[PDB]
Amino acid sequence: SMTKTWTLKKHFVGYPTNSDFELKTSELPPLKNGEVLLEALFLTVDPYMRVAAKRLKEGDTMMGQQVAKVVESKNVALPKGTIVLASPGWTTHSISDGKDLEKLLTEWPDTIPLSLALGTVGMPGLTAYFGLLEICGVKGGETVMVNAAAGAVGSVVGQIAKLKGCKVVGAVGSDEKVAYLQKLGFDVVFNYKTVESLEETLKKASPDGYDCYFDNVGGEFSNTVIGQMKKFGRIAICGAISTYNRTGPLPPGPPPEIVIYQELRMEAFVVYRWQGDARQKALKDLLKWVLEGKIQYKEYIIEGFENMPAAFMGMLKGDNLGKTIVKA
Amino acid sequence: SMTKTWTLKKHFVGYPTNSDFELKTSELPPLKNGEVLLEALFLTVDPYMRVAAKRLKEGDTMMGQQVAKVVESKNVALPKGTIVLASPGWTTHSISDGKDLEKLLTEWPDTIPLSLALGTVGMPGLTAYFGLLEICGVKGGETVMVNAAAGAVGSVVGQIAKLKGCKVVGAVGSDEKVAYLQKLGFDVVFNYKTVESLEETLKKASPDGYDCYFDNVGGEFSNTVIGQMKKFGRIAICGAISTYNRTGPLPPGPPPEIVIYQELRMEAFVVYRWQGDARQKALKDLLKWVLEGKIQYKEYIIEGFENMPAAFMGMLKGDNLGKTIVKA
Repeated sequence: SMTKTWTLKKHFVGYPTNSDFELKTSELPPLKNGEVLLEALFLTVDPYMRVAAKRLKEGDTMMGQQVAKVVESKNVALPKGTIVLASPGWTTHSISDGKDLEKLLTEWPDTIPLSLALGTVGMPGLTAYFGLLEICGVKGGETVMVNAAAGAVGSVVGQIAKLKGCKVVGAVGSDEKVAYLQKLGFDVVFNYKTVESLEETLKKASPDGYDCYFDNVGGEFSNTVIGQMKKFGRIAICGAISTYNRTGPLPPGPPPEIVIYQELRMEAFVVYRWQGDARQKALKDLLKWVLEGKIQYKEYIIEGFENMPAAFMGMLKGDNLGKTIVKA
Repeated sequence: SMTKTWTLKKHFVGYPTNSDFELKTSELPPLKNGEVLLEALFLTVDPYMRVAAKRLKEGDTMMGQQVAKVVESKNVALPKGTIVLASPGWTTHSISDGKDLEKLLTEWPDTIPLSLALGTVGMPGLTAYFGLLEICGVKGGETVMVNAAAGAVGSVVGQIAKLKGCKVVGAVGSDEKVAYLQKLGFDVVFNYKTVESLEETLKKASPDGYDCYFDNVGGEFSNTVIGQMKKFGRIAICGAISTYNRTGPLPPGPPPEIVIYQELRMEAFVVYRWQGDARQKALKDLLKWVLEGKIQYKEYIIEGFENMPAAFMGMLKGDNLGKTIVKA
């Protein structure tokens, strides 16, 4: 089959632009025994791609995950029709020998979109699950501050927090995202771009401070939040998207005198640390919570593979309510 | 009784200067029942005073600890002659009701200087004890990076690490301090002020990276050290002295992408968290290790109460080998 592929023509400077991407067509080689041919059904764009793209050489395929269907098979375990998760990058077709492939949960129902395996019941949901439950170690009754709270990770973080008996304070980048999270049952939601004083807004959202901080943004926003952590407060360091598209130098680090006096524990993590029984258990919990109504989901489906860079840039700018997904 | 007292005349701007301090004489009231009159024998000056002094109002007494002798007693538990640790600030005499007082270890011998209870077998030694053994959680075989390594805290950290079976790499601020730490048994010691590249020196000191980082300095030094932490490395955040006397804005924070990829655990602490049985047990371990020779000690005794500001400023600027102590 003929395949389409998005490649990094020029390393990003600040935010990506259309000129930074280049579409290339290629013919795929024939299948050898044991291999399968995968047709992409849904591809994801995620903030981490902005950082990962710096490690690429110009001309390389952009990295990313997809839900795909086996359309040609010489592997009996993966017959035609099998749905899998694969990470060949931003490409419409690929060949795999089956080792780097994951099948969906065997209990996956036909009533939830297949693309949820890239969002709330996929990598972002697992990031929220372990970052909140093990790094922050929330145990109930605490107050959690989560930013980028309408994103793929943040929205799952807040909903798990509510389901564990927590107060949740969410910061988002648009008025539409404020309304969306209020429907979900977030205690406080505010638009960090428009508030008069971020420090006063956080103080009013939790005058006694915050037990936990699920941090996706970093930068100066996290310096202000660190000034309102309770003593022995815990910060889960997940991402720093406010810094990824920076053109200048990094902002000042968190004020060390506040950090010491409050004796904060700040641990970073990557979702891929958890595997095996622990990972399967978390995925099942995510699916159960979705079907019970305890976790709601929202998607922003963009049609057309060659619109993928536009989907990535819009996601980077906070312009899309719900998980940005490209339908092939 | 008459007392002398050093007070903060003007909040420090950068490093302190002489005009920021003011000496005042006053007469103390008579003792009420249950109270004692304490005469200072040894007073300590410590880096934390630079930060703590910012919370004072002008005219307040400078904070600090001292070894003192009861010269008048209406308190049955604390008769005349009793030696105690007390924290009335930079004063030659004070009155206490006994509740904020600490008694010496009953196993404290007369063969070691009394002033050691303010240094290696006092608060700085306890800071090293808990920061290294519980925050970093060293278990033997690890490689520890310690800065301000010839100071009261840093020097104890390295020596405890050696007796626990660890490699220690110490950074100090003077050539005289380099010889001192090699005599104590540090694996690598270097003068961070004079090396051509801090990054290259740390790499040659430990090509495998560092399991633990006992951080007293903060700032850019810690950004470089963070770039050489092993995966899941632990940082004990004790102080940031490179920042206490800062006049401009804070330097850039550690690169969040390195922090996340390495999944570092960075926890701050204050020595006063540990009290009761735990504190006395650690003190007994410090005294025992001192008496066994496993922990060596050095003091820089400055005579005269009226020299306390000069002793404090010299300590802040790195001009003193060993624990700075003022003999009244």
